[PDB]
Amino acid sequence: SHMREIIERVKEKTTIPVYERTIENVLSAIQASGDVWRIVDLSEEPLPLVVAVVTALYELGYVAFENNQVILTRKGKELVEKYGIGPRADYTCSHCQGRTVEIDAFSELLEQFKEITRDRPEPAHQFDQAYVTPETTVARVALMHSRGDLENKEVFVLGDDDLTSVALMLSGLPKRIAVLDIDERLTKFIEKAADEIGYENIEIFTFDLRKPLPDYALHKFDTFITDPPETVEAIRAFVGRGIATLKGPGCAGYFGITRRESSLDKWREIQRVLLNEFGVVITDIIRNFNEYVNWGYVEETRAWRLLPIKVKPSYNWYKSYMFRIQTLEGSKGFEDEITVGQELYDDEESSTT
Amino acid sequence: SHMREIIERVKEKTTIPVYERTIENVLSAIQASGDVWRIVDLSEEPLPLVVAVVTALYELGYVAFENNQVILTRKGKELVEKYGIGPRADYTCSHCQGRTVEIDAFSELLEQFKEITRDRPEPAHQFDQAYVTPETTVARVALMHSRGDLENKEVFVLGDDDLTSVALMLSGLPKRIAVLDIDERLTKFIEKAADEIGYENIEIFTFDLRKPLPDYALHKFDTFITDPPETVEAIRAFVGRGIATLKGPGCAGYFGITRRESSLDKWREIQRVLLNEFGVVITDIIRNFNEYVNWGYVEETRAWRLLPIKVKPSYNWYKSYMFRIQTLEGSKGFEDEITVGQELYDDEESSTT
Ligand SMILES: CSC[C@H]1O[C@@H](n2cnc3c(N)ncnc32)[C@H](O)[C@@H]1O
Ligand SMILES: CSC[C@H]1O[C@@H](n2cnc3c(N)ncnc32)[C@H](O)[C@@H]1O
Ligand SMILES: [Fe+3]
Repeated sequence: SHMREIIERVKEKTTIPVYERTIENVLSAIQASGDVWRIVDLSEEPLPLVVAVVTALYELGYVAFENNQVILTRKGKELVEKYGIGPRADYTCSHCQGRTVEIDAFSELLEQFKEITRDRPEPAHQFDQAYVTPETTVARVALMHSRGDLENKEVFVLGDDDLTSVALMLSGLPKRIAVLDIDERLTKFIEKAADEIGYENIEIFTFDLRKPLPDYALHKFDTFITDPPETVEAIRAFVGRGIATLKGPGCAGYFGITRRESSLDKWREIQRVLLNEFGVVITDIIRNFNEYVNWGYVEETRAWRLLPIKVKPSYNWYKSYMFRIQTLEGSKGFEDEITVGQELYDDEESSTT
Repeated sequence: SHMREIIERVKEKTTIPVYERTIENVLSAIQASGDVWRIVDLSEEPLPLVVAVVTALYELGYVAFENNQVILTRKGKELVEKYGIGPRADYTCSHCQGRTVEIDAFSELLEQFKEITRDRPEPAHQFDQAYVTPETTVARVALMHSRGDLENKEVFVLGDDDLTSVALMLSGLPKRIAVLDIDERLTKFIEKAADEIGYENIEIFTFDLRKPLPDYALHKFDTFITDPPETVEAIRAFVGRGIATLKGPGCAGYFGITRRESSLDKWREIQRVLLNEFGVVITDIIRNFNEYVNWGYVEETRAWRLLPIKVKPSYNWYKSYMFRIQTLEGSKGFEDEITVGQELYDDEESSTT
């Protein structure tokens, strides 16, 4: 049948797992939008897999490109009618953007945050950077505070291009803040921000999470936040080490996981690492909580090379799910060394480096 | 000294795991509200554990019961001051109630649902029943439809005091519906509802999920929904069997899991069952998505016997998180017979039976 031929054609182009649902998700997204960035967004499939599906549909005559937009052909409209694939409806809450939390009480914080981060360091390609919107950062504080994880708590920030530590300083909630980053620009900027605010209880240092954390970072914190790369190795280096910073049971962890650069097959492996290797429980998984500001190095990335139509994104297409985890009896972090180079950031499903 | 004495006293009263965070969660909730049901709600700890913590604090002189409110004593205010335990903040979106989806576009469906469910069967004690609000039922449809899991899909409903199958019939989205329940009253009510709507593509049958599902249920459906009891046996009998109804990879499952009757230790156990035994991925975990209507048999339950302040709830205190799961390569369900009595519903963490 029609669908077997499509799936077979997609498997020729990628090693990323392909199911009938993969094809449905892309076809549903195409009926909603012709923008290739938005098709990745609305399908919730990883970009390289979406490209393979779009290329397969293009080759078999189910889609055409017109004005740099992917549209269903006559044969494409027959296919979606035959298989009952409608356009993907969206009922995301317009007030909270689907975040579950409203930031009406943090209007002063948002205002202060925007002004102090006016000249924030722009995203570096080498360190897989892309900062979230000011509204996302404030929503993170609201979320973390609503779960009782900030007020009088010792908070660890593993990597901080998002400048969550700056928002945490302005909130006045933590007892103390620890923040690290491989990028010198961010540690200097956060130090400058702390000096301007007059914030005493912050420890800032440069560090490569390829190395094991020193003793002063281990077993001494109540909450951690990180927004990591999505190789399984990077999950251990960022989230795993984040769990190692926590004192013991009853401590929290916050991090983003995309559908843009991780398939649901990798989600299963990531969740198995969390539940089996680190013994933590996942308390929340919130769709598109984090909205990322578009990054200037887009044209130098794998995504730009892969895409059949190459136009700079016109909106914030890239989003991630917010994970919350909590430690229990028998939880543990990651304390071993990692020696990979670019494979920390890059795998078959990644495209934004 | 202070906290260890409390933790030791709680461990004498229950075998449910107790951490310092358990005590913090309850004390934070006490500061926000004196209502015992609201303390269970805001603490997000299971009811019997909350009872043990409250009774321990009461005996050690930290709380008192005044006008049927759990209030902090002068010693209690010193305790929360000493450990830096603030009152639990909450920034839950007032438009969607934290559900992530709004039901503005389903106002007609809500009106139709309320009309046809005026004389719905009231919740029976023996089958652990309590139906969600009509707003919740419509929100479920919006959520499931937004992820592409209803339109032209074959949907299985394992247990339906919530009457999700009636809402699904009214929506006109499914290709067909299959629904089962142990309660004859509900199967007959859905029958009468189906004949009243003139809905042809629904199969209704009475069934005990202790038994393995028959041939015609297995591997023929795209989506399932269930709202199960929270013993590990019940998760296998409801959610596991739900997974067994799904055709293969790329199929969806929806279910509620409470913090009211399951500790986070049991959440880790349940998540391990989902990821390791069934091999499914968890795509969403949304806090307090399901709001339950208070049930008339409350005074006959374990909760009433445990509560140190015996007053009926004044609001819908009982809520559950919405889980979404998806099947992948190598996912499988549960197909064995279970031989248990009341232990299907009851364990040490349960209290609403
Ligand atoms: C992955 S992007 C999130 C943050 O992590 C930082 N980061 C990237 N790689 C590393 C690393 N190996 N060690 C520490 N921080 C890193 C980036 O500079 C950014 O601020
Ligand atoms: C657990 S409450 C959710 C729904 O499941 C139903 N239910 C409870 N126990 C069983 C069982 N053993 N088999 C099938 N359905 C059940 C109830 O009647 C209710 O409608
Ligand atoms: Fe909302």
